[PDB]
Amino acid sequence: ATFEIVNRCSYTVWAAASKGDAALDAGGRQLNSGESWTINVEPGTNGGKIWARTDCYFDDSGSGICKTGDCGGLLRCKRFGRPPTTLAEFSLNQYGKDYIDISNIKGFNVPMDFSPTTRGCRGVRCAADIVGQCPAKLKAPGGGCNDACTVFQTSEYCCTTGKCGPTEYSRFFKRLCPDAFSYVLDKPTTVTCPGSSNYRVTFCPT
Repeated sequence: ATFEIVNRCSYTVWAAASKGDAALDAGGRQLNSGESWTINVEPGTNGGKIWARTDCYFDDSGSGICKTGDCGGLLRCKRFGRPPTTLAEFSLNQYGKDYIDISNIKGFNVPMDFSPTTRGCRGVRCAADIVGQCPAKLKAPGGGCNDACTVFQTSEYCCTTGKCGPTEYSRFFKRLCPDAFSYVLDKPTTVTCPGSSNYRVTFCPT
């Protein structure tokens, strides 16, 4: 499957793509404002994520640090990134269908649109100013708006027991971005697409 990753932000981002135990394609790349990066993701990939990292420094060997979404200090991510990270999430070719969503369960750093470029389903978007409106206790100094599980580490926010409800913090993310997951047991906002669709992830779509 082809993913085109487009940075429409006015600032540089470092895109990342991983399935948690391995890079997808090259795993990461710098995207200046306006740049597009096309990756290929193997059919059947389950649990892939794409995200943006902000304020990164890397040396000539690809090793460094980012203020949001850092994946163990590597330019080419093999593991998932440190919150806060707005997440584009996907599982491909699962019994004939692709499943896509955007999640704020690990916080929010950059606004995002995640849309098919082939026919047969709709896209999803979270483009509200979540960082600007972020509650004081969730603001991350490096930038971004953390989720409450990252900040407070309770069974309720992290849904550790498999039972949890919405909270004052999850309802904030949900009020600004109804089409993104706001906590682990949120009513799903997953979109079902035809198997083997292609997609575009756009940072700062507005």
